[PDB]
Amino acid sequence: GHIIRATRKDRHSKVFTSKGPRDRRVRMSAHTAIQFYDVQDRLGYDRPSKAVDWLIKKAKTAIDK
Amino acid sequence: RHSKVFTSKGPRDRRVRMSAHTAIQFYDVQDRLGYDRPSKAVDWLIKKAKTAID
DNA sequence: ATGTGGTCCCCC
DNA sequence: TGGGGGACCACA
Repeated sequence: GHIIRATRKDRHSKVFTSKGPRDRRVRMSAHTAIQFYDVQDRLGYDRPSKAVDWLIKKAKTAIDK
Repeated sequence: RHSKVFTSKGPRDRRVRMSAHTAIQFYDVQDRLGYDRPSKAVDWLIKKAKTAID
């Protein structure tokens, strides 16, 4: 579960995942972004990625199942 | 083009790039949950927070 | 040089 | 509407 050096004109790193290499961007539905950004602003974080870090740790106990 | 979304701080894009570290953990949750859309995993994550309500 | 976040215009 | 691929800007 690790990071993959970039191949072109982009130099962003992909990640190797359970299903293989994958880009680090995700699109959210309008339905879902509304609540995600509510979570991020409640925390005050400027970078989205730190909010999902926060969510993943809080969901730790429910992960591991 | 994809619509934006209005939030506590104005319009924001709905595509987020995650730090490689974060991206690895999240895609772990997604693939374990078996969801086809990353949103669904984000839904599931938010649902497991008694603590959004601090 | 080789990465970062975030977005730009394309495809399905 | 729902996605992602490749490129690009601006910054380490």
